[PDB]
Amino acid sequence: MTDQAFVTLTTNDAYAKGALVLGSSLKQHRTSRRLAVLTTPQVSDTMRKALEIVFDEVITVDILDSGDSAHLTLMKRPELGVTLTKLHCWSLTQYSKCVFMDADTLVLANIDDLFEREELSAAPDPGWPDCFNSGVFVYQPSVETYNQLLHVASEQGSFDGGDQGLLNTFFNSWATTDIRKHLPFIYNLSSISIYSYLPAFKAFGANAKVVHFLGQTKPWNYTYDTKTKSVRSDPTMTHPQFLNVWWDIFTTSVVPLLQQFGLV
Amino acid sequence: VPRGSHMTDQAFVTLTTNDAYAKGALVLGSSLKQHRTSRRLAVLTTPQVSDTMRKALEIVFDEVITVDILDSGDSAHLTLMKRPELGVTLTKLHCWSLTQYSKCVFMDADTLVLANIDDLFEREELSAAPDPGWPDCFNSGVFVYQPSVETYNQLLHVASEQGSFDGGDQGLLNTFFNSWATTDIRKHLPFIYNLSSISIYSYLPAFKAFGANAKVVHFLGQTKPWNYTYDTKTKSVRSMTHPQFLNVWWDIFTTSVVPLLQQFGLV
Repeated sequence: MTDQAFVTLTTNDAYAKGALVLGSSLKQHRTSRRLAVLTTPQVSDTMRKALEIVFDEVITVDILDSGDSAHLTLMKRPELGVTLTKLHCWSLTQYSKCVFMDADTLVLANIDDLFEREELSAAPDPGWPDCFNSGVFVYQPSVETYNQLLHVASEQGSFDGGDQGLLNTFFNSWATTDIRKHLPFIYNLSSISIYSYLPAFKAFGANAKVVHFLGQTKPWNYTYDTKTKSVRSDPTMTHPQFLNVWWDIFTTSVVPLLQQFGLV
Repeated sequence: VPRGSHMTDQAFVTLTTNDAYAKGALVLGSSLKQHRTSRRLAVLTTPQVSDTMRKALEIVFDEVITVDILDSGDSAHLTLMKRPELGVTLTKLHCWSLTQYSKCVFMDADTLVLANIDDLFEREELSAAPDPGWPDCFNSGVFVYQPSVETYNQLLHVASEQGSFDGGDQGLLNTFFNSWATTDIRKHLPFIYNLSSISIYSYLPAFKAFGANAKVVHFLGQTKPWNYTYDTKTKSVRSMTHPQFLNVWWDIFTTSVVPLLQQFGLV
């Protein structure tokens, strides 16, 4: 379709890269939907033009601007900057339904079938499995839902200072209702469970469809030996296995593009 | 004594592979009673549990079934032969052979009840909570089931054919009841019935947010409660949720178990 898309957020040039790899992986796996990305003033004009190459739409969001819907809220709760910025994904009404994906995720296979789910379908969080991990979720853009969330943010904020805490306080029926809204863990694999319940990973990690590099060091901070074709830190574990797929894509599909803007 | 209806067809089953866990079994049951459960308390024991300790169990628990898979006559035996690493696993599965019950809630000895959980009996065959590791597998630490010799033989076969993907019972029980993750949300016990003592510090915020309601604690991981050192005077263990819990465990072990234990041997 063209009224259905993948939305991601890029708060700056660092993540901007993850955004580039994300989209690239999405394309590489032949998605038929659109690729939109929300950017903030913090992303360099140059980098921003590279995004325009990979993504179909490049919406700019600046909650610091007094004119922005979220602004007044940011005032009340300053710690929710990135959170309110991400929520703008709900304001992209030019789409009927979208699948949001943080820039620190990676697609390992076609996931277009996620568009079969309805408002707030996400996978569980390895931490407290009765909360969904806001790293990958399917939603219906709606200005109301947007204002809805905004209010909640203002009234009670995030129980964890992030968007996952807000999004979970709002869509608080996910854990106990409609199993169809429970995305399989492999649509969002957290790169800790791939070594935490290691056996489980060795068992089903193979099917992994989306990887979520959450935690301390993001993929773009590892060091990649282009010659040996792997990262620093043999490795028959989940994570590297993945970190290498990320770098293969960054090197093969992004760098070139980046170099042309003299960004690399 | 107002003693409300006593379910004698539904019970809480736990396993004690030896004297160490035997203590956890004692604390478990005790917490269960302390929180006024109306069901029965059964416990499966193996030859490894001392005759003495075994008699203490008979004080706290209603039934004390003895399971010895090494015995050539035991149903599991032939399977243990095929897969030796599944000893404890096949021993725990015997919980399904306790047909004197219509429905039971199983709980590993390294768990602790912080509140009445008798309402777990409202669920059906294989309801459990998710595992903090790979949340699409249920943590076999606390689950509700219907004893059935068939279901038992069912599992036994699976064990023999493909074994456990993680060498434990949770791997087998998840390979069998493999519909849990994507079917019947009513069979998804809330994390607070099977809380793991890592998420209480792992997604620390989340704990600080809902850990308060915690109904059952699951001391999984390296050091079991019975291996910590408790200062009876200061009333706490050696080196906030977690200790918070380890202390409740020790308060119960000291207040309700020790006495019972002391009056025999090994105080």
